[PDB]
Amino acid sequence: MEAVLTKLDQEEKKALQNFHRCAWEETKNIINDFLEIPEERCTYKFNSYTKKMELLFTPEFHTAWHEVPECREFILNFLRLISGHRVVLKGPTFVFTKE
Amino acid sequence: MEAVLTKLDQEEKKALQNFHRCAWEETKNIINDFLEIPEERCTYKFNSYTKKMELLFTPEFHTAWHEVPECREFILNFLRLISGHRVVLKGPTFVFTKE
Amino acid sequence: MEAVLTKLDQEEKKALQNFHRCAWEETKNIINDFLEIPEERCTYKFNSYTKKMELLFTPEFHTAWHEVPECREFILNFLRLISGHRVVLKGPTFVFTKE
Amino acid sequence: MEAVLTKLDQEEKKALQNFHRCAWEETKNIINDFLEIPEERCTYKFNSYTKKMELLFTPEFHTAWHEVPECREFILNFLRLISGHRVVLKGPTFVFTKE
Repeated sequence: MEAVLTKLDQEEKKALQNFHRCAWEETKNIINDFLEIPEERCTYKFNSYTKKMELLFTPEFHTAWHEVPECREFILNFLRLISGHRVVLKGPTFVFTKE
Repeated sequence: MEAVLTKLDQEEKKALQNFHRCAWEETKNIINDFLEIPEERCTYKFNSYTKKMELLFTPEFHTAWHEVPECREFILNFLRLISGHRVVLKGPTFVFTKE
Repeated sequence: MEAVLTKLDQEEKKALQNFHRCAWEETKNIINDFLEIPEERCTYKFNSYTKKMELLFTPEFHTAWHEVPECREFILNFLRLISGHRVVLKGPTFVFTKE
Repeated sequence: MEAVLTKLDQEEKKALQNFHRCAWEETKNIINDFLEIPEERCTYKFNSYTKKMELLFTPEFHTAWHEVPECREFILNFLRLISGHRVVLKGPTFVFTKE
């Protein structure tokens, strides 16, 4: 009984630590890919309703970075800062639309 | 990053220019087909609810002319002007109903 | 005349890019140091007024990460998330106080 | 990370325990010195503004007893009780003024 609850506590600590570590690794990889080599990972899609084409950035990993509000908010805000364009996250894609 | 964003801006300029050029070519073809040789392009359908026949004009191209509000508005207005009938655009068809 | 202003614009783009790149590198190094090897970088100081021991984390670099509101906010929020304590940034130090 | 935080928790417990132990030892020594042998430790200073002289008690230790509100309050209250005079703590000195 108490062994199972102790294992729950230990595994919750371990899983939360691993989840935050994976989220940090994912945001690290996302921003590093955008800053260094985004050409092999990004495409361009023309939204005709807004009569403009947007940069579709599809990061390789999606497991944990969007589940953490802080990591996702930082990713969006820093992509907006470094790029200067309006960045909106939809599903697994970052949409860069020139402002 | 900056190289990819500059490529995005250049591609947006080029794609917007190409999209407007294609829209102009499409409206040119639509109105030229209506003015010169519409007989092989349009059919006649009797709407029994309004108990009147309407001319169904089916332009060959639909890629860009309807996505530009100005080109579509001009097409409708000029078809109304030159034909004199009530022109309503539904889907890919122009419905000419005698007024 | 215009050559100097063109140089100003080009150098402003370059310096903003370099500043944001340095800020990202600094936050990367800060969080990596905290997650992997903080023991040789952080100390412990007992605040007697609050009668509690706080972790004094002194990141190696301070050039750009704190000047960017987004990077600093993300650093503080993510340190609070991963550590679970209360993290306050004063000067060059992160103070971790147990909650 | 987690090792450093566990060390923080353990060292906070140890430092709080040591701080309270030192405060208790200091109040013990202060009150024992006042009760048993205060002549070698106390002086007399004539405040002419209040036209009276006060007993200046300068305890040997000052590290922790004044930082604990409970220990300081007890020291002041018990010195007032055992002495019967108005006891005011200023800096490192107890001022005994006859009431």
